[PDB]
Amino acid sequence: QYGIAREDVVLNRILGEGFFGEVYEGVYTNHKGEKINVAVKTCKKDCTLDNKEKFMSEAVIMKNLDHPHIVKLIGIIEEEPTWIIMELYPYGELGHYLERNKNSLKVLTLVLYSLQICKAMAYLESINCVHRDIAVRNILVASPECVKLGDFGLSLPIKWMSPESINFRRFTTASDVWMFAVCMWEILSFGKQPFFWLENKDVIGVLEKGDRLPKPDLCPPVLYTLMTRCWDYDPSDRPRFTELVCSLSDVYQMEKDIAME
Ligand SMILES: CN(c1ncccc1CNc1nc(Nc2ccc3c(c2)CC(=O)N3)ncc1C(F)(F)F)S(C)(=O)=O
Repeated sequence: QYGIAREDVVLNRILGEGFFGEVYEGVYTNHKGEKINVAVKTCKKDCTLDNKEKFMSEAVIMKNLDHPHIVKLIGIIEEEPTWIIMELYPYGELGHYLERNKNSLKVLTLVLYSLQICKAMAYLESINCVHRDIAVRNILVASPECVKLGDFGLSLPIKWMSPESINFRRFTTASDVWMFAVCMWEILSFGKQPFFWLENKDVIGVLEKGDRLPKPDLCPPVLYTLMTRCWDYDPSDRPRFTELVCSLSDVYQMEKDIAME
């Protein structure tokens, strides 16, 4: 019996408020009778037609992605109220996780998380899917060994955005590359906010001068250089995610070798 019956899903606490509506914690009983902990995304009753269409449109994309480092959609109940049943990652947001665990985390782990997210982005890049919300608030911790890229950006996060996105509202895989490097900066900074010392209006001017985020204290120089390549003003000069996977794999190996693991 393929698909998901509503009776197979029991809701518990509210987890929070997403763009379309409330997200609940719950339990899904699958076809083997196993109890699976789930995050259940809902759409507000009083929302516009275009918002409902978009809720379902994004869900169908997520249903077709099956990547170890992208949040997993388990199923969709289309009949109103429409529920999108996701896998629950109870550790929650990576930014908060990093803050909490900063005194036990090794640099090799921070590079691992970067690499994992990079792998997900390399897959999206292969189908010219532009994500727009690659940031530690939108990465989920499945386990200490595994992070997952969250839902696509509602697209204002000026301090994460490429120059062309700020200047022209242009979003491409290369602007995702820019944002991914900002995410890496956040990770290596244990979840500090990029340009916390500036206001939004000031950013593009600084970026136009060639000024960039400074190297985080624990960031290996080799990795900082890679970040600065991602922040090339010209989108065409930025590495592609497929290139970054190879580069980050090498950085990861080096950090593991230095840590003797
Ligand atoms: C809480 N919300 C979220 N905030 C940030 C990212 C993701 C979500 C919701 N989505 C998910 N959330 C989780 N887990 C999760 C999250 C946030 C916390 C916790 C768990 C415990 C906690 O304290 N905060 N696991 C899987 C998913 C999913 F669907 F993407 F697969 S919200 C504002 O209601 O949208």
